[PDB]
Amino acid sequence: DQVITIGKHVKGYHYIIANLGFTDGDLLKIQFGGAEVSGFQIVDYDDSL
Amino acid sequence: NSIQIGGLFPRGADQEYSAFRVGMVQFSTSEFRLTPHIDNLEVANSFAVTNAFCSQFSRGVYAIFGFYDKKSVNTITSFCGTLHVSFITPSFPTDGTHPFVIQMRPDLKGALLSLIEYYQWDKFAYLYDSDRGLSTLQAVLDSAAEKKWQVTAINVGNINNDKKDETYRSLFQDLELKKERRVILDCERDKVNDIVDQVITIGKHVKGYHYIIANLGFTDGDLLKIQFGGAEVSGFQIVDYDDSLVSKFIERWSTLEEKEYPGAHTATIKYTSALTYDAVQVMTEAFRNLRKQRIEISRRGNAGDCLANPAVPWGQGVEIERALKQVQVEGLSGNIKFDQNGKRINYTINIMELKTNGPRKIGYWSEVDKMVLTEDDTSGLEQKTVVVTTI
Amino acid sequence: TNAFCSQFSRGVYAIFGFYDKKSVNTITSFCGTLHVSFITPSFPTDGTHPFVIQMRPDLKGALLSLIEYYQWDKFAYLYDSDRGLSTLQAVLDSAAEKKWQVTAINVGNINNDKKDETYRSLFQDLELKKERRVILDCERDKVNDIV
Repeated sequence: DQVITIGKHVKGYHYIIANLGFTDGDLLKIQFGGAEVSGFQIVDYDDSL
Repeated sequence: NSIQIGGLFPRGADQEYSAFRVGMVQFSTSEFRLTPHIDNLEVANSFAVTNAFCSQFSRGVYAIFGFYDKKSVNTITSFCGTLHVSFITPSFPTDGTHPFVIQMRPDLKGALLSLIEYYQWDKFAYLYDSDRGLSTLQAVLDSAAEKKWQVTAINVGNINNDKKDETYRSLFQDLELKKERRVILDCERDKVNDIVDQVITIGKHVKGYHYIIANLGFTDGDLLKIQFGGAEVSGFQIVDYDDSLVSKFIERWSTLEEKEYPGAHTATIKYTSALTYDAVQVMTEAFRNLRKQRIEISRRGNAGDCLANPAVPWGQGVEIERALKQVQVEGLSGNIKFDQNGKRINYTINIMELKTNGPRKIGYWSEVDKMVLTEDDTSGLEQKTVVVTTI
Repeated sequence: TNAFCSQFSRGVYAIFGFYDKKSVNTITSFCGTLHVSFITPSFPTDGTHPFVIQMRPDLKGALLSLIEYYQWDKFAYLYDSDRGLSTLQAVLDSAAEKKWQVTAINVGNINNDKKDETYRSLFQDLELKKERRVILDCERDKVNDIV
């Protein structure tokens, strides 16, 4: 929220949310703008189990 | 005797109806009582405005306060031009010379034409909502020719509330192509918070962009969100809180409970509501001038019907409109003075600017002078060009 | 408003008639409520309105397609106010997508005694750019004044 409110989610910045729950927080807010985030996921929803 | 008036209020103008009844209880005098008959409707329905204005014209009123839209300004300025009933309103100033309509919301046309000169803009977008005339857009395309401007206007008020996020993200990507680093947002509050949410969510509030929220209520929406980042917004303010008449009001306004005055327990008033307090000051001064110079008037025995065949004039309305135009009160907006048409003359509109500390007034605009800089020759009296001791 | 109620009081089945840019909200709100299905040759309304039947078809689709036909990117647009600004909103939104250089000018607020003075001030501002493609969106009496 703070790198949005100061406007550091434009192109050029790059992030890594080094959690195992990349899609557990609100990444819809930073989803546009140009800041290429990355992450790590253990619960892959493309599975039968 | 008490004085019967009419109130045309929307179903959703909460703070304005509070600031109507605040001016009712404060400006009241034992000589005469400005007792209203309040009707609620939407101003997007000419069927409703007609059925209300005829019901008020039937129920013996001597003036009517109310709001209007694009959808009802022509219902009003034909009715009050016809039945000679004067009308006092805070809505957008009509494009014409209409009789029996008193505009409390001044103008920003030459003021917005003044500000663009002050930044020396030449190439800039212009997002507009329909919502109130289009008379700003016509004025800034008239002047865009002879001042060498490249306006890219976009109608933005057609957007429904479910395809909101998709279109604005589609919208600024177009202006991103043309390297549009300047916008104007000729909107109202409920839209200009949505557009500053979307230029945040796509990250166009960095350094380089420049904005103008061309409302008279610059500090009525949430500018805390865009307050950082580098996008130097600007605006226009009529309710300058650095004043004695305002700060005394903000005392008793902030103390009102939001049960008998809903949306009043706050420290900032909307400029729609602030003029609603200002307009009751205007009637009560003019209706005092009615009984002062011995112009004592009766309504009728029946007041007829609005759709009479023919619907007749009444000469005592000629006195009331002329009384409402001679008003020299001082209100929340400042100097309330009208010309012979009901529009504001000799008024002051404060050019703001948003800085990291907050809203920071760096000028004012008046009808007579110009866009006038108030003080601060240089930001902290700096820059002093230099003295070069050369040969 | 007054003549609408007299015909509803006389019991009409439907109403033919004209409206302007001013009385358009007066008609379309009445017939949308009282179901007095309104037939008109006046200009089509901005949006959807029930019980209004609009015999003047449109102009926007052909006025855009004619512009792309002549390969246009730089031109003027002289408009009157009286039919609304529905057409002006169309070619100004499309100027964003297609990189046109519209130079729209309001001209319909000019009265008879200030015609020749301001019309010279009108076409002077064209010579600041030397624009030679003009769209004269007016009506018959006004387009004769321009031609």
